[PDB]
Amino acid sequence: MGERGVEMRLRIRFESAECEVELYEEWAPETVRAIADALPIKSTANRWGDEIYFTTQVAVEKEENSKDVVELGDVAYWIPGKAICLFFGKTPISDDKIRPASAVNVIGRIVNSMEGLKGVADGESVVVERA
Repeated sequence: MGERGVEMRLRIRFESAECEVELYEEWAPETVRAIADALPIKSTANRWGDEIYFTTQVAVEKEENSKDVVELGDVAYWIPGKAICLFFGKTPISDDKIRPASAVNVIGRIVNSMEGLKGVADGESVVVERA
């Protein structure tokens, strides 16, 4: 009941795909509180080149962490916009590498799943829930 820290995993299912992701305080225990606060909730998924970002109505913004580079397989939350986004390929600016944004936090990565959600259908439901 709150006797740890590096063990905060959430669930994110899709009408045509499913995947799990964990999280580490590297971003900030304070912000992590909002994500956990936004358990089972309805959200609309927006399709984008090997990228997916949906709003959950949770407005959590602060100046900290905000990274812009990451390796294939890791997951991150879009700070400027309070929107979460998966990573399994290109992004708004593929070119030679993968640029998810200019200031997004690393909310962990996809381990027990390795699903290819990136192949989601244009516009589909989304329900965020912490396990």
